[PDB]
Amino acid sequence: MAKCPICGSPLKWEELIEEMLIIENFEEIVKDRERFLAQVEEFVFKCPVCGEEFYGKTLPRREAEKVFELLNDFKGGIDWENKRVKLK
Ligand SMILES: [Zn+2]
Repeated sequence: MAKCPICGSPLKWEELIEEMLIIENFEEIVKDRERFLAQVEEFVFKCPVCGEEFYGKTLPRREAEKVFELLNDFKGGIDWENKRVKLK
């Protein structure tokens, strides 16, 4: 689970992958954990609760280990044609 550093409202990790699955380079980033964690810290995200932008470099050190879990737990409930992402 992700939290906003401006308002402090709950965010889902399944919504971030589903909204960012519109890029063709994403199929190459999903195979390497070192490129996915470095891209989240360098890129900024928008909050639908407050409206202000938050960076992946200002997030906690325990949530960064949760990103390794989506990359490692591949094949099962992830479809490219139907655009469905599952997190365990
Ligand atoms: Zn917010």
